Amino acid sequence: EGREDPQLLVRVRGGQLRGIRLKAPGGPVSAFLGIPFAEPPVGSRRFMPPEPKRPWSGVLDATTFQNVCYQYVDTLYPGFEGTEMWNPNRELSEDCLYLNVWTPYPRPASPTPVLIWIYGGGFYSGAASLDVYDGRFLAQVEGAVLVSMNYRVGTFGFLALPGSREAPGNVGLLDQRLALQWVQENIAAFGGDPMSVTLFGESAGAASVGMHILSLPSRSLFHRAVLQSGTPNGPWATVSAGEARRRATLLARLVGCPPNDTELIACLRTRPAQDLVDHEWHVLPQESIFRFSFVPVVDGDFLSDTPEALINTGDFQDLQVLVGVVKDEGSAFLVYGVPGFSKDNESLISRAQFLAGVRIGVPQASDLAAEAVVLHYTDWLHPEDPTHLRDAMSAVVGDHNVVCPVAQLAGRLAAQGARVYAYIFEHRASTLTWPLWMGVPHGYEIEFIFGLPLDPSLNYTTEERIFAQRLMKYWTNFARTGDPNDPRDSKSPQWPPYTTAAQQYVSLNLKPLEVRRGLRAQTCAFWNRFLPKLLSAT
Amino acid sequence: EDPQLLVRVRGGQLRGIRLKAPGGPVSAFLGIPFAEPPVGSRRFMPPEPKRPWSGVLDATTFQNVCYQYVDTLYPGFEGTEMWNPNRELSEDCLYLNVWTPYPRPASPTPVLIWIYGGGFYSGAASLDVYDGRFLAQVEGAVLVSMNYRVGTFGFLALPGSREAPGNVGLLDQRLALQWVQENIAAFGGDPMSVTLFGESAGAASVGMHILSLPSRSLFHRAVLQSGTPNGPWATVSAGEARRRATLLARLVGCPPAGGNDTELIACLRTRPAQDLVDHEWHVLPQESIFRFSFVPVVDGDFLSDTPEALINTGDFQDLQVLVGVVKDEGSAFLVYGVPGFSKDNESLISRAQFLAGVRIGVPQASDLAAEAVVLHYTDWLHPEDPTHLRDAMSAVVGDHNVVCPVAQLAGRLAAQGARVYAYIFEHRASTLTWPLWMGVPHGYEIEFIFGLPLDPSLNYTTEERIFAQRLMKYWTNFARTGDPNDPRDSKSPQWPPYTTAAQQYVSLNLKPLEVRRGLRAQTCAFWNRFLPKLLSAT
Ligand SMILES: Nc1ccc2c(c1)c(-c1ccccc1)[n+](CCCCCCc1cnnn1CCNc1c3c(nc4ccccc14)CCCC3)c1cc(N)ccc21
Ligand SMILES: Nc1ccc2c(c1)c(-c1ccccc1)[n+](CCCCCCc1cnnn1CCNc1c3c(nc4ccccc14)CCCC3)c1cc(N)ccc21
Ligand SMILES: *[C@@H]1O[C@H](CO)[C@@H](O)[C@H](O)[C@H]1NC(C)=O
Ligand SMILES: O=S([O-])[O-]
Ligand SMILES: O=S([O-])[O-]
Repeated sequence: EGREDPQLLVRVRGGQLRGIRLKAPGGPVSAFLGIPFAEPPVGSRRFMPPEPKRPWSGVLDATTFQNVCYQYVDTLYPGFEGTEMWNPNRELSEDCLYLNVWTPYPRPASPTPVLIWIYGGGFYSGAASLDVYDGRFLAQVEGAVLVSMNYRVGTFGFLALPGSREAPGNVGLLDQRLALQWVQENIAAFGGDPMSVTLFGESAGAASVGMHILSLPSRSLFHRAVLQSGTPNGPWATVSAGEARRRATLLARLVGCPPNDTELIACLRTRPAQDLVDHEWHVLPQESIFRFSFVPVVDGDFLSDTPEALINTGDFQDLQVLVGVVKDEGSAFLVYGVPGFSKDNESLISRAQFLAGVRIGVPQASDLAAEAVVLHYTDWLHPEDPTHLRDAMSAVVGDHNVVCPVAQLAGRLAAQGARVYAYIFEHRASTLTWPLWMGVPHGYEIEFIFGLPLDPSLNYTTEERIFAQRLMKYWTNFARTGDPNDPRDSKSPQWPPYTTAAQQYVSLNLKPLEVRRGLRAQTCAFWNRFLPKLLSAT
Repeated sequence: EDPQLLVRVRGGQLRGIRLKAPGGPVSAFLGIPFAEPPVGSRRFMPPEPKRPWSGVLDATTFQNVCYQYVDTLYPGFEGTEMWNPNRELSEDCLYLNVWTPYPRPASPTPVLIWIYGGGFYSGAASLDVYDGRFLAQVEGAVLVSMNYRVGTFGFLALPGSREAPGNVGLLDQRLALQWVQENIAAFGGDPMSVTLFGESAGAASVGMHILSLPSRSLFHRAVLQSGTPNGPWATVSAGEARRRATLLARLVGCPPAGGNDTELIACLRTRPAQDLVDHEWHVLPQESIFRFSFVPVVDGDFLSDTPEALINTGDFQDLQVLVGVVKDEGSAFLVYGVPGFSKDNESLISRAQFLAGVRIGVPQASDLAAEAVVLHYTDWLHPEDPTHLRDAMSAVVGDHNVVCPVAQLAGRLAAQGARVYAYIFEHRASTLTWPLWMGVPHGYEIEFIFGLPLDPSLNYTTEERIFAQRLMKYWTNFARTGDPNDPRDSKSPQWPPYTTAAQQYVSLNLKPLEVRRGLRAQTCAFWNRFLPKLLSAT
């Protein structure tokens, strides 16, 4: 420091940081990007829990996003924006444990509500540095302090040989918890209130938020939670200890590490990062969609039991949760290897192709369970209609994997004392490059919650700008108070809590809030009450 | 003596009576013997043709009702007693009734043949709601109805035996049909244009004449109202008939070299009728509803295979069929043994009471299967609501027993070249004495089709008189041409044929025809395609 902007120099437990003054449309914000919160989990630390970052000397430059955690880079549609906007935007490296902070400029005098973001990507991909997770707009417009962290994904984050000490599993979640601890100790330097931290995240991020709710050591690290299109309960977010062992062992075998656990993990540790990525997909038990190879494991430690069990028996009185879904959770998953589906045509499939899709979509399902699915989704007035079948296949994937789990989550939490608010997101970005048939796909509310439309250079409609402001007010009003509603406002339709009695939730679209009752009530009875029993008995 | 009232049929001369209809006189020939009384050693045997008689046979009154159980659920109550025997009970009961216009029709008239229901254990052609004069007078039709043996006498079978081959009640019907072919021309009727029509068990009987080759040259068109030959109640197997027969024999003291078929039937024949009727309801294998002890048997004779198999493989190309259901097929059955239901209160039920009702409603169901019915029929927005649960219990019984068997029948006949018209009857008689919650119960379209609202002394509303005139036209139009539509009248809308593609059918109520699509399609897919896979797999 001599000629430096005094609002950009800030000390934290690890040492001095230099941030950057960023332009948001309404004014400047402060970003501190690439703050390390753990010892780089490289070398002999691969697969291991993270250690807190050792203090540095001098002023650490925090003006740019740091490395993205090793993963599989999507090459489904090369050059296509629809897939590439999710692809890593920094170098890949095992040295990736860094977090980012956006605060108002100047930093606010009194403590500000803190929002912590946890990216999705199936526990195999993602980065806090993507354009759509840009904390600058929430920071500038809502006066909020926003934090996002990188956490280890794929094998690096979730390969477990359970009961082992050198590869215990859930270390991706432990990175996330370590970043939360960082926020407790340090966020006050940035003008954040560590007594008011809301976690929010989408897809696997949502699943992660829910896992912090269900893991006791995480509970004292945040006060409120938002789960966007993901849950800890459900078919894809966790695996049994047994299944994780099988997957770990198979992967080892594939990369030239034949199986004693010490020997095996030692040998995995000598493998180049790329070789692990190059093989992670080969360990899934069936051809399937919306399943990921290395995900949180039920270890009897981070997760003391299956999320299904923990949500059925938990006391959640102290807890406030906002949850919800987009209109077409399944559609995007179809183009990742369901025969018949593509972004470049209308994806009008046949009945054969539907039955085939369903086996892949519900891989754990017997023949009889698969017929049940098909019979339930068939339109019996037009059982051959290619359009309806295309949409059914999307709804099967969406409902089984997201909507109905969210429904179950909302039900159990609300019965057991939580204040729950629920939504369905129904607006298709005017700028989406995915075809019309895909509707509102998995992930596409995020850019609205973050306020991207306010950036005039992004070509959102004026209507979309206003809509984004609303959503930003809902989310942050929820962070601030535990209620997405506005204290001053006065019809303005109110957003009612979700209860078991009334099952109210709101539609989020360009029109003002409409209250609806029953989140796919009948169809979710199928997945949550019936289907299990078609595996319980046969 | 009135020349109009004197007819010479094959077995001798008859004297009918001139009856009074609101719009003019009709000739009626009531109580014509069509078979040797099936008594003594003829009990359980095929009927024999009636021997010729001398002089002029008095045919001016209804003859005896076939021997049957008399309802005492609600003694003195019109709603039940209107179905009870209105003439003396006797095993001597094989008589038929003919109504014609007065004067005798000048040129050959379409002939309608009625077959009552009563679950194959009750019924009589003499009931007021089967009064054939209105159709005779107004539409210029020749309307015939026969008595046939019911309960043990009509359907007790020891398959493979000469003495009790089963299905004799159907043979009774067949003989009545043969009688119409040989004799109806003398009445002005046209034997080359005979339309069978019937309701409930009567409809199933009609169905069985469609499905049995010898019956096929005795009529040209068919109308099945609220009943089908396929389904869970209309037939039993040779093994199951034997079982019930053998159990009945045992219950009435039979038996104390032959043997053990001839022996057993011999002893049964020695028993007073009331002894057989005393013990008929004790042969059923479970607590159930809409199951009857003695029903047509799959014998490989009358029925060459199961109706379900027969309808699957039949060629139905020169066949016209009118089928339908009432709005509330199941409601009436609930007051007959289903705990929680009664005509004297609104019958609001608990969920537990709903589950218990399902086990009785679907006697063959396994735990899982019954659970599926329950979970399918629940309203997940108000799953505890007593009105819905009561209505759902009603719907389960109607759908399982009538509506979905109809849908299936309609579908197969149309698929296989038959020409099918379908309806749902939704108007509740203003004169009705069953409570409102029962809606339009099983049986209560009949009074309208027969034109009773034309009798001003019966206190039907003007609207109902007009409604009855329309239905009388639909039915007799259908009898005349195989098409219920008014062939010379324009403006409609038209009753289109039922087809497997478009699944079109109409509602009959006070409003003009409305064309709907899919006869309870999703729900019948549950009943016709899924549940069967849940019986014979787990
Ligand atoms: N050429 C093929 C053929 C078959 C399969 C392929 C590739 C891939 C694939 C592998 C590496 C990189 C990308 C895809 N996967 C792996 C999993 C694919 C999951 C796709 C969606 C998703 C879910 N969470 N993360 N992602 C990856 C893409 N990131 C997105 C994300 C989100 N939304 C969207 C919406 C549209 C497109 C992408 C996208 C929101 C949350 C975060 C990431 C499959 C998985 C299977 N179980 C079966 C087939 C295939
Ligand atoms: N006290 C108990 C307790 C348990 C059971 C009882 C009686 C009876 C019963 C038998 C003879 C007479 C009266 C009742 N049934 C026999 C099944 C009878 C079904 C009654 C409804 C019906 C339907 N179609 N015919 N009927 C019989 C009477 N005639 C009717 C007719 C019609 N509609 C109706 C509508 C309401 C009342 C009666 C009725 C239409 C067609 C022809 C006859 C049961 C059958 C079971 N599977 C289980 C329990 C019970
Ligand atoms: C869409 O394209 C894919 C491959 O490009 C193909 O498999 C599919 O059949 C196509 N659908 C239609 C309706 O042409
Ligand atoms: O590129 S957008 O369509 O995700
Ligand atoms: O049976 S009575 O209500 O017409």
